[PDB]
Amino acid sequence: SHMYLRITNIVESSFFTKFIIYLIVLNGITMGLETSKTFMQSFGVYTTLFNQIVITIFTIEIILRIYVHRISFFKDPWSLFDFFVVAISLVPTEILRVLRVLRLFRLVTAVPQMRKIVSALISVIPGMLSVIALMTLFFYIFAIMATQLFGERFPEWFGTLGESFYTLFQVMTLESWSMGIVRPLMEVYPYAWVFFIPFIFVVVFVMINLVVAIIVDAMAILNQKEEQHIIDEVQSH
Amino acid sequence: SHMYLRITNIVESSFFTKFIIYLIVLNGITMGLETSKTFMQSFGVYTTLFNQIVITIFTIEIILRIYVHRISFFKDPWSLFDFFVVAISLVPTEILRVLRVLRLFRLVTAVPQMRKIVSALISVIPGMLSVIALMTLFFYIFAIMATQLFGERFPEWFGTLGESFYTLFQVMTLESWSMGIVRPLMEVYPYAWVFFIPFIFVVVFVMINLVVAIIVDAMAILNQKEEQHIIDEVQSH
Amino acid sequence: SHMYLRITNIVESSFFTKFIIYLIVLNGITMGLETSKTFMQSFGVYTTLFNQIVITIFTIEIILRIYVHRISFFKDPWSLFDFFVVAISLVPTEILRVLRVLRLFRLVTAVPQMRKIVSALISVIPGMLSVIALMTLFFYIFAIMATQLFGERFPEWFGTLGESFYTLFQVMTLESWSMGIVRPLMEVYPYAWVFFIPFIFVVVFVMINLVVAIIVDAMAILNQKEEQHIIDEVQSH
Amino acid sequence: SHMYLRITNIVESSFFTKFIIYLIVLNGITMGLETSKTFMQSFGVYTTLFNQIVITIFTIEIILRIYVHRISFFKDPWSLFDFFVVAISLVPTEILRVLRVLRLFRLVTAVPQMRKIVSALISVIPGMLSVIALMTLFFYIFAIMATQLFGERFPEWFGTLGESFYTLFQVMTLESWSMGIVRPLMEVYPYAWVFFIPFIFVVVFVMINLVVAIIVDAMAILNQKEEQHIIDEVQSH
Ligand SMILES: CCCCCCCCCCCCCC(=O)OC[C@H](COP(=O)(O)OCC[N+](C)(C)C)OC(=O)CCCCCCCCCCCCC
Ligand SMILES: CCCCCCCCCCCCCC(=O)OC[C@H](COP(=O)(O)OCC[N+](C)(C)C)OC(=O)CCCCCCCCCCCCC
Repeated sequence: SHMYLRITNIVESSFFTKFIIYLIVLNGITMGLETSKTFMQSFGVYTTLFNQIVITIFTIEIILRIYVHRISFFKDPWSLFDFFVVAISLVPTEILRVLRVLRLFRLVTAVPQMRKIVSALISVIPGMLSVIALMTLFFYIFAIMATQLFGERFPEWFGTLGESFYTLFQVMTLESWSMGIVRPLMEVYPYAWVFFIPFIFVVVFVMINLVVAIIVDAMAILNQKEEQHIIDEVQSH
Repeated sequence: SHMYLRITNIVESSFFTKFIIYLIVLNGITMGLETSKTFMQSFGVYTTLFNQIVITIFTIEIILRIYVHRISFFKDPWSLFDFFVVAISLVPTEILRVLRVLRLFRLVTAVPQMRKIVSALISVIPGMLSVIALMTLFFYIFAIMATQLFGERFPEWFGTLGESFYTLFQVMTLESWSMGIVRPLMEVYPYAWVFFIPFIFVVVFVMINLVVAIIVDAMAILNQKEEQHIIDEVQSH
Repeated sequence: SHMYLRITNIVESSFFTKFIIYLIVLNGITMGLETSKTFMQSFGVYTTLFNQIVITIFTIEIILRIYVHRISFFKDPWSLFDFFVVAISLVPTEILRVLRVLRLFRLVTAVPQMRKIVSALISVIPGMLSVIALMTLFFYIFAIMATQLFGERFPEWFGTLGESFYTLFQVMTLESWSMGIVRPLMEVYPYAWVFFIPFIFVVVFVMINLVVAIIVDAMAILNQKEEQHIIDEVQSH
Repeated sequence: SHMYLRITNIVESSFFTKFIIYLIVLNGITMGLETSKTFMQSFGVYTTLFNQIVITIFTIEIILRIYVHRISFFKDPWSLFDFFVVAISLVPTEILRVLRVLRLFRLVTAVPQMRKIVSALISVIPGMLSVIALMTLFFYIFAIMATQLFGERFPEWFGTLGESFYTLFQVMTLESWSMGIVRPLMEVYPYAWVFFIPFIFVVVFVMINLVVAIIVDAMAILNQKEEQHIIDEVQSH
């Protein structure tokens, strides 16, 4: 309650937060430099210790932040991310070596402007889950159908549920859907177009109508809010 | 009127609807498993009977639902779909074997959240039919023109009205329209671009303007509705 | 003033307009049939005379419509289109043979629902001309630059102002812009990306912002209109 | 203060501005003509002097405009652009020879309608910088990760941070992302899809949600503005 407040003033200080951001930017520059074989041959020794130093400092920081925030730390998504991103970077030296770079997203955690962007962007998602679920069910059914219609003759694209899922996603982005998949398919299965065209219609119609519904429903609420404000004034005056 | 109500309380019960959804999810898992040759070699016998069982249960369910809803059953699109999807799965064991998977969309029929999504999405369509008709006429005219401009020299892409329709749809999605179709066409017909560019302009302009019109007209009605509410208050107070 | 009204009641009659639409649909079916070599071998004789008949009837119709509408006929875009589309089909039997199919768009001229769609869609265009002009100037400048940067070494894609225009349009649709054009270009000109990336940014930013501006400005006017209505009520009550 | 006003009436005159636009259009036509080797063989001599003449006139114009506007000239973006675009064209005769064409954008500087378009389009950008920054950080992190996951085995696409940036941008436009990059990658790295799919989801989700937020926030302000106007009337009457 006394040594506590000492470190709480540190962890909460403007300097503390600025320092950590400084390190994030430095280490971010460093991780781009470590991309050059030339650079690594000359200064790899320096950059590697600086990475260990930065992660040590970040470890101390996370530790301090937990002593200060106590339980609230692990009920906070931004610090949960800081935690797991620094924890990943702690596992001893193979894909984890690459996931270490995710600690640069810490620059989103630390900068309030960036948090508001991400929070704002994330906020459409909860209301989209049922549509996403519906779409995932749609993909699943069509992936099953495509696996068994086309998998024997086109193993790479449809031989497996996973592969059909992948290909169906490719068709959704419209990437080479016709020259690359459906025309080749139609040389064996001339009615393949009866499968993929409707698939393309549904998947594109749903995406567009999802955007239309977000905008139009947003404004419906905007209208409800100003309607109450105007009516209250009328009711009051 | 008495044995009727006995089964009506069953068919209307929370348990009845939950049970059927349970089966849909189980059978949905099962149909993904039947995709693995390995899995089928080991447990194909089990999964096949479970499919026959599920379809038997679904047959009993449809039958019960018709006795309970009487005529209203066949005037209801969700149960019409349940009907035809279960009926398909009833035809004896080849493409129908694959259409059996459509009974997984029954998970949309049974889950009210999913119905509202689909109903919502479908509701733009009635007001789009005339535009869709106009676009289909557009495709038809340009498919006729392309068949006779390019079909002799490019049979695969334009030799037939059907093939030209297909290719025109591909050009609409912009998939390989230039490297894959129009540049090859222009090596024989250097003015082919005078055909496909304007085609691309119209088809893209119409899609975008359709989205713009749905959003803007939706808000026009939103504005009309709150205008009347505010004015009525003014008129009343 | 007397024989005039006789034909005016004809030309204005519900039957007259329905008959012509009937012919348009029939001849539209016919023009799709004439696409099949098989069909032409058997019934080409019949279809060809029916085409001459239909065009004769359409010629009489246009003539009647001009006597009835007088000058107003040539000040009306829908009848101007009917005129030129029937006139094209009148030139004696080579690309004009294919333009004959454009008389099927007459089904848009004759059906009021279709006219409203087309009128509605066309109505955004006048306010877009300056943006279109700006974009065309943009294409022109970049086509000049690309012709002289890349035309010697890549004649097919940039050897000519016209070809560079074509390729630039292809890059705008994002069709094979990188694997098909810019990566090949970068093997000779490693900074080609400094040309096409910014080009892609501008062209995509302008299209999106054009859509955003149409929607948002539409609603600005919608808001101005209901604001005046509400305020007038407040002012009146 | 006296010879000053003499040239100020010139530089501000309707004729002065029209003359310069005339030259811009002429020189714009000329620069398209200089694209034809045939044309240059015959009239290249003429066009080259006309280019030197035009640039001399533009130099005099810029000089006059600076004497008239004094400091205000270099605090004005449109004239700053005129300045640098004419200055580029002044460097003696290699890429600068091509940048000379940028003086045609002077037609945007000189035509007020075009300025309003460009100003309008630019006005969304300041509020987008933080999102753009967030997206650039996103690209940077994923470019680092992709360089080290895939660069050794796929040097052309990922061997270098710059190349990975380029490829990631290509994946964002969805151009050949699967047939051209990720399927080839997956033949060596079967989990490459775990990298690029989520990358595609984020990058597409962010773009769409950025458009949704611009439209919806624009209308929020539109609603706030008319709400105050209506309420003030209610408050006043
Ligand atoms: C509720 C959402 C539903 C969405 C609708 C999507 C479902 C439609 C999928 C049907 C498309 C079939 C595409 C296709 O080509 O499948 C492959 C089969 C293979 O037989 P086939 O092509 O005749 O030749 C085999 C060649 N061989 C001997 C060398 C192997 O080819 C055929 O069997 C061709 C048979 C024509 C199928 C026509 C189906 C019309 C629509 C069916 C669904 C309507 C009820 C919803
Ligand atoms: C107002 C809107 C303006 C929009 C900006 C668009 C204008 C930028 C275009 C510059 C991009 C240049 C792309 C390019 O690779 O051009 C080709 C030249 C060719 O020389 P190079 O690539 O060095 O090698 C030639 C190879 N050889 C000997 C076998 C022929 O390659 C080079 O010369 C490379 C030189 C680097 C150019 C860097 C330009 C930075 C931006 C310049 C414009 C800024 C002022 C607006």
